Amino acid sequence: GLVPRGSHMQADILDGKQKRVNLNSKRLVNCNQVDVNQLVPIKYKWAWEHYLNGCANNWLPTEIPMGKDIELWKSDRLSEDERRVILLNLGFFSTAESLVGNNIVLAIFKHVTNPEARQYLLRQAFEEAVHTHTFLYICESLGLDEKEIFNAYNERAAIKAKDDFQMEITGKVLDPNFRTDSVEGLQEFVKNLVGYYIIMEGIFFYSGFVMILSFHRQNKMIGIGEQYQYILRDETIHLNFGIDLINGIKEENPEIWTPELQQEIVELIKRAVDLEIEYAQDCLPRGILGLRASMFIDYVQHIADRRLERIGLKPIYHTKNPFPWM
Amino acid sequence: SSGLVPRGSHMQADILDGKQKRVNLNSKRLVNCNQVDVNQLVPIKYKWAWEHYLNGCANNWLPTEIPMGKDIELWKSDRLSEDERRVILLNLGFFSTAESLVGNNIVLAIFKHVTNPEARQYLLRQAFEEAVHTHTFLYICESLGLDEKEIFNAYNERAAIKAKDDFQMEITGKVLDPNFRTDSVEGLQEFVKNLVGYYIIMEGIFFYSGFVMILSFHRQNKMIGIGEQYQYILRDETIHLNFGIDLINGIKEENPEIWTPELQQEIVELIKRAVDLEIEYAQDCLPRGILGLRASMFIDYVQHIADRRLERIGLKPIYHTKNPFPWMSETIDL
Ligand SMILES: [Fe+3]
Ligand SMILES: [Fe+3]
Ligand SMILES: [Mn+2]
Ligand SMILES: [Mn+2]
Repeated sequence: GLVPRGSHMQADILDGKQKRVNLNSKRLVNCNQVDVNQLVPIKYKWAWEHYLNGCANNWLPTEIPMGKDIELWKSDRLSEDERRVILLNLGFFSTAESLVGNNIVLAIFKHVTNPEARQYLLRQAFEEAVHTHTFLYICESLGLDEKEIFNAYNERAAIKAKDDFQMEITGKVLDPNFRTDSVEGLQEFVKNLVGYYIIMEGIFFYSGFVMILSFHRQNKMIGIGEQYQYILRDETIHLNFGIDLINGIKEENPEIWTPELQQEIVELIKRAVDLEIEYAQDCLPRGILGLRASMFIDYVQHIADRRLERIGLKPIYHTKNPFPWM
Repeated sequence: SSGLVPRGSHMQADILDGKQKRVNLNSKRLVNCNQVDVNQLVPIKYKWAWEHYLNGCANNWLPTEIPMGKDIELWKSDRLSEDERRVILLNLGFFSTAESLVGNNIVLAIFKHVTNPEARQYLLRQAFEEAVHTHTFLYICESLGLDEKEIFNAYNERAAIKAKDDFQMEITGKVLDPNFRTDSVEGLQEFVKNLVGYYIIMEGIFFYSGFVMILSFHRQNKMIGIGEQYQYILRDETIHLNFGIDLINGIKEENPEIWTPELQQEIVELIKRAVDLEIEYAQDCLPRGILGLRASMFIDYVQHIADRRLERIGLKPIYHTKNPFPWMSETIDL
């Protein structure tokens, strides 16, 4: 344990060593006693681990060949019903990624007063930018009208309904006067986390994944499928991180987790399930090979139950998973 | 993709007025853009921002990919002098928190006000890159068995480092006020001063004496693991600087009324002060010479790069010094 002479930096500000961070004073929220700019010592090892795992998942949409997809798309082989599924899913995802990434930067990051958790957030937000690039790349490859696809959430009622709900559940977190140092403020902040991690990423996105990955399984639009596989790998970590963050904030601030807040979260999850079912019905008015809307009634309920359990809430639907392969 | 558009390949609107929200390319602006929907990436207007984003994405690296065995062997040996160790430690000290300062300013100050989705795409890449740089300094500390708390706290313990970061805080301005807005001449000028403080001064000047000293070791075959990590950080920082210059010049072009003789002078004076603090930091790092490095060389170098930064944002060079380190403009193959 011996090191050469001169391997330490000498301080010349004599009071400065007091600013070294005490690991145990670190908190996920409302932490202003210690220096948020120093990463070390890392307290939340789960956050750092998610960061490292995310970094190991580097990919770019432009690495994925689209030749076979373009050839299929331009042919007469796809039914109009199949094209409808693809188009509605591209319309929803094209802007939803932006909504998620903007909320991380503009709502979440300020109030997560912890450097290792913020490291992960920076990785997550970049990953949402990659997902956006994906949708641009798909549109350009297939020769879709990119404005028509990206504007879908303003033109298609079942998509608009999901993102209008998302706006509601975002709450007042963007307001200049919003703070998390009240019980009510921190409850609102947690509802925003549930809205984006549990509902948007954890329910809305997983349902679109099934539709697209169902094509991939049939050897149709395999390039889009492969991109969605990479997106799913990322979203798995986004969800695990968000659940950890929610559970961590609960643990450190047990006064927020009232029966009232719990019921409010349950009610928002129910509303999200109903919207996602409506969206699946809009995607599948008749149903295509391997996919019918009735399967989504079961699937959306099933995943909602899994998300509820992860944040300490009772399952409510008790439906089986009709897509075991997911 | 040049084949016929097939029947049924359009998605039908069931909200008839919704088409009005498709974004007109000519309505997009870098700041104060409330006329169009910021959540839609397309159509891309600022091709330069998108190019920076694609270039950054092509530069993926991780500090953990760079072997540290030879550096550990050298650090543990008597073949590195006390003065050489001081250069390494002060630079690690400064960089370890500077990356977090830059990244936090991107997210908390810049992103809100850059009202354009392609520029925001680049910002998210840049902020992630700053996290990679932070990881790099943790990895170096752990690799060499340095006291991580000592290194990351350097900016509170060393006067020449604190002086730089205190200046940085000042030049951040009032942009963090949650009621700060860029929708006035004064507001937009303050925002542009923040961009100058972070892109031109922090990233474009304060990082450079450090890059020279560390890359000088790498050229001598000393601490080549740290050197390689600094080469990757340099490649990133070059793109960060180019983007910030492009953004400052684009904001000026779109809002020429902000670029007054008074603002121009204020910017020059900020850059002059940054030069003085950076020269003082180089003197702190180098009380005595090491091979190919002396504190006095940094007077010329820091002034030379400050002139180059000034020119790029349309201001006249003021120092006219030559570059003592012309190898720094040598294409590195990574
Ligand atoms: Fe996500
Ligand atoms: Fe940078
Ligand atoms: Mn995503
Ligand atoms: Mn950096």
